[PDB]
Amino acid sequence: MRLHPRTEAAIFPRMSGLAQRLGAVNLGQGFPSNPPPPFLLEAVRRALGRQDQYAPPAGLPALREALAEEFAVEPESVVVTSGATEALYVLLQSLVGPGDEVVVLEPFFDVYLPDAFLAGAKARLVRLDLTPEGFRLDLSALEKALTPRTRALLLNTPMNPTGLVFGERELEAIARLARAHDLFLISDEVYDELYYGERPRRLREFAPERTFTVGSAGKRLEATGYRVGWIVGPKEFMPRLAGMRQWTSFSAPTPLQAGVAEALKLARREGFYEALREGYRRRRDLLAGGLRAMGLRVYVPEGTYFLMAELPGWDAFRLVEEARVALIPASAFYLEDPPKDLFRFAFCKTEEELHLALERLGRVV
Amino acid sequence: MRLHPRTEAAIFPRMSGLAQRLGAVNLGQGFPSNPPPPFLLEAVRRALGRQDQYAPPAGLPALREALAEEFAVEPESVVVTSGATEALYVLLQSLVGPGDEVVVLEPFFDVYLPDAFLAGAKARLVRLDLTPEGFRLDLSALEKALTPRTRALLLNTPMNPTGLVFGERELEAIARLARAHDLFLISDEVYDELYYGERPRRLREFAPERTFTVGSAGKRLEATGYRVGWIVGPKEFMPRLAGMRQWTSFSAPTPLQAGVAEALKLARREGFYEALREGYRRRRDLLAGGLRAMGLRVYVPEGTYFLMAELPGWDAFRLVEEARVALIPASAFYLEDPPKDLFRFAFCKTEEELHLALERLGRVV
Ligand SMILES: *Cc1c(COP(=O)(O)O)cnc(C)c1O
Ligand SMILES: *Cc1c(COP(=O)(O)O)cnc(C)c1O
Repeated sequence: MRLHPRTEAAIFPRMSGLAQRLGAVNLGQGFPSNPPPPFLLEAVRRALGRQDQYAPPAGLPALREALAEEFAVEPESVVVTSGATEALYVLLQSLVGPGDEVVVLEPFFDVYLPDAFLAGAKARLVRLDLTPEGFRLDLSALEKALTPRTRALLLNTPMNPTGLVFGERELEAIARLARAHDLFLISDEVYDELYYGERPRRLREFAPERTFTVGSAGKRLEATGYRVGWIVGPKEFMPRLAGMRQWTSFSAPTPLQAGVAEALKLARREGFYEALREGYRRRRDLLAGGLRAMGLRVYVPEGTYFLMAELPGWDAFRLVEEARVALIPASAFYLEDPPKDLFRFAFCKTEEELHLALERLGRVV
Repeated sequence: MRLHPRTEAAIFPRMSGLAQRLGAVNLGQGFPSNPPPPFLLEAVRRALGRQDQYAPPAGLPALREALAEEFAVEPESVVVTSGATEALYVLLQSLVGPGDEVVVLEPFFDVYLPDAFLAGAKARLVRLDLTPEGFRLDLSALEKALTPRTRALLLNTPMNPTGLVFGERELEAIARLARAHDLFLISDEVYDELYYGERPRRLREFAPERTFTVGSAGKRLEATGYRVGWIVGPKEFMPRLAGMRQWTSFSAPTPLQAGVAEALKLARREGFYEALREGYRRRRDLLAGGLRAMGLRVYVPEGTYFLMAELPGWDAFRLVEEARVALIPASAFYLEDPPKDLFRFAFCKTEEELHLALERLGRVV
């Protein structure tokens, strides 16, 4: 007896385990070290005992409605998934298969390749250029990766781990290419409210007929363990997506969907997103400023709570052991030939924790 | 542009919608019309604000530990999924694939065939015999369905929709067959605490080396929308299963896992399961007794909150329109040639709702 070979798809947890043993500050964890806002907790608390049974696979009506309002679409174009993780899994399962190719940009988020593989498709990687000015997408490189077998392109903006936010010029180009080649566009926008400059434009604004936008309540409201996410896309494809997620987990947690629906409305009216953005901006500048003071190259992020910097001559292991600071090496985001001495820092930690990390790194340089 | 054909896998919701329009008593819904116990609500309420971020894919340590204690196994043999629905989906994805066959018993629960198809396997159906004494499993029929390509057998006990509870004699036979043919055994035991006779024996007691047992907190604690379930199986296969569910939804809702862990311990010490069993037993007898008084054949269930009965000359549609009572036809649980005039009744409703249903059915006979 043996498991099917597709289970071959089954460093992040390992780095955290090593950090706990050595008592190192963990800047590798990709989630907040604080609780969610009080208005969310109260909304959930209020739903408990009133909405505890199965919600429709497509999602609680109140949540679909609340999301439709924000995206300026009809409720039927919204499907609630068990986290953006499920949204991405179901999207690949529904869009590609054996004989199909999907374009993924490198550095990538960890679920992209596994999801493509589990769907039976082939992932073609297009690497962003690391220029003196920072990360940049080369449109000619993207264009040359397209083949008659390509059916979809997966984009992540604001981007994890680079912190890159694609501008209107690049979004328009991607839209034209998708139209010319009749491709589906999957946009992982879980960090859509975490940006530091001008309000970014969305890919769906340029190619609404073929773009699926993914979001996460966990990444918007500092509640990653709630497992409530969504897909916003063309109405004609949504019923089938709802049908597919029905088999994977049936429906997202009902009381959590209920609380999130209410929290999304209040967050907007109470200016919670602006306060969140400023709180992270302060921490971004604290960390970036501290690293540059040490003479290190830091690629200041336009979004997300991640930042990448170069630490010449270091490897993640020696760092956590000597400096007592855990970081994630660039190798975790590249398939092969990762940039040298590049590391991802997560600044969704307390300022005290960040100051501690800088002091420790400073000692060992 | 078009979705991949596997999306072809994407009457239950339709019957509920028809019932709402006509103001009919809905005995077709497979979930409680009441809230969960207070001790569960309080435990969740207590977890909110303390455990809101990502839990490990395998599950919160406290939940894995609480489950291991009940099943008399080590924590490593437990994996927490986002509902039993996800457990079943991931099990099929991990055990079978193209060129493999899975045996499923008919009448079946709705996710079995779709999960087998989405995994690329072929489902071979073995139909239970409907004898004068009720539903019965013919071992010779099961044995004749095995081929060299068979890799697993899917069992559901207590069984939805029949209410059948497999006895020791049948479990032992299945165990011998699984061993002789080196098959994996998947046992859907979400209703393991809802039985009306002697405490049933578990399949894993007879074939612990090749059996995966599935459970659901939602079906145990009257909280179906919480999406917390589990797989208990041989330690050597669990790491890979945890790896597979990581890609589908990452991890189950953290505060819900926390509350469930506590609730499972209290339920046992406070005799909640016995009280639950008696409460359902009263409703089972109320419904069964009322139907037999009308001269109808009722197959009294040994478990679950479902019961099947025969209503000669009726179809589900005419019933909901004339009697104003919604039921699910046997056709929803069979692939072809479903038994004539057989319907599934769900008695997880208030006694007042059940009395109303009986009065309405009585009028139209
Ligand atoms: C966190 C994250 C996800 C997953 O979101 P969930 O709602 O927690 O499943 C997907 N994509 C990116 C880029 C993320 O950072
Ligand atoms: C309800 C049910 C399930 C699904 O359980 P969840 O925890 O709600 O996903 C699986 N199998 C059977 C027989 C069920 O009745």
